[PDB]
Amino acid sequence: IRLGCNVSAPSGVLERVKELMEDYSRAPDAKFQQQFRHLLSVNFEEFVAETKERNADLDWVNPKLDERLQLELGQRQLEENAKKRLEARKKLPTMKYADDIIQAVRENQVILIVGSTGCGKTTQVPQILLDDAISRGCASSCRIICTQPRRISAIAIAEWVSYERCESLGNSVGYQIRLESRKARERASITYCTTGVLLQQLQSDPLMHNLSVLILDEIHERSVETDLLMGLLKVILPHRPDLKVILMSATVREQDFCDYFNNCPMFRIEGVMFPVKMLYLEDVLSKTNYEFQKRMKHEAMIEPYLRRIRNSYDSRVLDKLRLPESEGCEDIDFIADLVYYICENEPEGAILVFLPGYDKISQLYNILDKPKTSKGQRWRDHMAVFPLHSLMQSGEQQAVFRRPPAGQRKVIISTIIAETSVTIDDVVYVINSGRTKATNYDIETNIQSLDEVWVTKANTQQRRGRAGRVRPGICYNLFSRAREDRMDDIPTPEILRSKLESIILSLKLLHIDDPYRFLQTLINAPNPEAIKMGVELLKRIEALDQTGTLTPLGMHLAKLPIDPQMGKMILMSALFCCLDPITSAAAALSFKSPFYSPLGKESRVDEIKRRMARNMRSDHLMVHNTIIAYRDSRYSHAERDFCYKNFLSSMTLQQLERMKNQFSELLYNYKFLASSNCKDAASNKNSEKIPLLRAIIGAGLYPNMAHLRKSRRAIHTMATDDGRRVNFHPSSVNSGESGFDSAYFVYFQRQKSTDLFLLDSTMVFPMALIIFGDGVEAGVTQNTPYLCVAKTYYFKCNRETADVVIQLRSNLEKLLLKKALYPAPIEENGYEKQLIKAIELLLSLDERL
DNA sequence: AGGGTTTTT
Ligand SMILES: [Mg+2]
Repeated sequence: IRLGCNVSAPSGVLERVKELMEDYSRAPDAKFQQQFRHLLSVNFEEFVAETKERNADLDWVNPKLDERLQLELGQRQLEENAKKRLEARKKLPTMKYADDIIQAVRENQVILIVGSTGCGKTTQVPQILLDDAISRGCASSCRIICTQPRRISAIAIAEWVSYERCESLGNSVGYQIRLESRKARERASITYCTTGVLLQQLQSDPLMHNLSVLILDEIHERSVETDLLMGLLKVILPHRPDLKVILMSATVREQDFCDYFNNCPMFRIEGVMFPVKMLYLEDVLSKTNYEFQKRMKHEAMIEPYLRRIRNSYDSRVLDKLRLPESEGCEDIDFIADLVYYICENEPEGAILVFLPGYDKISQLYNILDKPKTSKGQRWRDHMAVFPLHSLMQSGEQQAVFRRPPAGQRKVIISTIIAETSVTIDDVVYVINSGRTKATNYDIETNIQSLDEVWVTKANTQQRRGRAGRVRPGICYNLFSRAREDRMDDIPTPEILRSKLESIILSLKLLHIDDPYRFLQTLINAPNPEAIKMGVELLKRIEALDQTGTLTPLGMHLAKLPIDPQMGKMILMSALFCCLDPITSAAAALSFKSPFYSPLGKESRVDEIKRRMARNMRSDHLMVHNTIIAYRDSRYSHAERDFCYKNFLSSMTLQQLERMKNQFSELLYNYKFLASSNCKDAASNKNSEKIPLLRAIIGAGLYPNMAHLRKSRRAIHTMATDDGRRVNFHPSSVNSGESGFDSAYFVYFQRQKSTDLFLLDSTMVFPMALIIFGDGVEAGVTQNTPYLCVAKTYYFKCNRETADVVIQLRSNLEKLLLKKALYPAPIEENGYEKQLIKAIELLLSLDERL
């Protein structure tokens, strides 16, 4: 055992804390307390009974609305804005199956519609069922909900379906995504929403009584949400016989889903795309004649293959296949040469180049823009080159989607972002490197890594479709068909890679109290050891007790649309009057950073974040000052100038703001704040006290701690609480910085790519960890009295201070339990506030002189 | 000294 710095407090401070705690300790309507006890006392069958009675709206029908919409449909099918658009609808394949689909839905609770891009299932199926219900005189009974994995898709589909019915958004078709909705009319309607929206609505309507038809789309993507939803349908459907479910899938392991709901009927609907030619690396080198130079297990792979193709290819091209750099994207000039090849032959169209990540996108961009070969210099000013990356601004401009200047060919250098997330319509040629990046969590080492991996056959096939949009295209896969036969079918289902605390918590409100048994019923069951690891995190933050049952605090956390650790932080910031900065850190960790990382500008982006951090040594506070500065740029009509100069996405900033107001309104509605405004003065009287904000941040990210021991840019000898050597990620504001006031940091995410990095960190002080953490004891080890936290970091601390901080933790634990059970804003001149001031007092001792 | 991608009444 080593011993850290001294955290004993001056006697004058200790005795005012003693007086304050003693005033807290002379203290003597709860709707929330009844709801919480009611949830624990019900078994599942009485839970099912009660939800049925509380959600009964669709038990009511309006016959004059039934008959009036029945009439209006019949007449506007004689009209001529329809009767054009219905004969374009019937050119889509799905419409040929309308009647068989209507009948299969009537006879079966669950059906499955399998179709490729262009089949029209997503636009046409909901209309087929709705129009059928209106025609039969049943309009008011029908409420269709159709999920999508992505936000942009939900809106765009909804706007298109509304165009196909000659309606502005919001009468028969609507959408609903997080914090944005053009809601459809109540009945005889179709709504598109992100899968997560409907998961959040389950809390209020856990057996889906408020919809007559549920359609799940793109389930083949094996999103966490759709894998979760299908688990819950096996729980829900046996108590909802009148509910219809229509699963929808691409032709990607379609049979897994039909197997899963036990053999239910399955339609396969033809696609409409242009044919796209697949060439593998055999064919590319046979056509480009490129020449290379500047384990294996490659040749066990490549040589059996090279000889069932003896007579189909030249000798010299197959000698290139034996070089391990031939495949993938190890040689970027090879990729640059094939861009140059397509530019000369192979008539007009855009080139879409898939590379794994930021690093190789930068290389090929520099090669295409600062070419060193004569072939490239000819081509430099006849290409329009766009990098495409979630951290880059190109996606949020209109240029990459439009058609290039005359005489120039557009070339897009992109990550997997362009497979489904982003769609560009004039692409004719796909260069598929076959490599992307993926995050892999090892449960043994508790190390998450970001590694370069091969794509799956499902990826490769999606990328080939990206060329068949406007006209016949070509896909060049820079790997052999020997490499493809060693690719997996699909990527690892997202649920087996996910942290589970937040799912386990959400389930408790659906009265699914055993997560080991329930999660085992999913199409791919997560490892039970990951469930244990999720449950124990939840017991550590006291959302569950040691028998594993939900606690009043845990029920609050489960209703907040955010992972439970950062929920706890948001609630603490309500009780400790620092709401605005902490909701900002919370939103940024839940969603994204607002900073772009544009090519070539990495050194200038580093300086912008050091400037925005205001030397406060925290990536989290750094985000909040970004929001503060953003607000002032709108108050001054300098918004885009501000965003241009500092490489900020206004779109990410405005969303982060709507998340902060959504946390504020929720906390207000749960009776933890007096005002729903996250800028309210009463809610923010401590928002300028920096040592107090690092305490709240640590309360949320605990127990992810690290300790620094080195100097010199500077090099850092730092290790996390488990002993493993770490550094700050170079994107972090603490990367390379020297002269820290404290050697301790908390972090949200640790990750291995070249080294073991902390992606984000805030410098914390020992006394704040001790107050809000756990694993706290007082003792003596050498002849010195100590006070520890996590029984990992031990600090010199005299006994008079130790006895008070331990006493102070005890009262803070009793305060938190009661605020969770009997939520009320903490009154500004009451008993509870005296305890808060005691903690403020202790924490202020670490302020900068 | 480095950043695959979604998403939450
Ligand atoms: Mg519902």
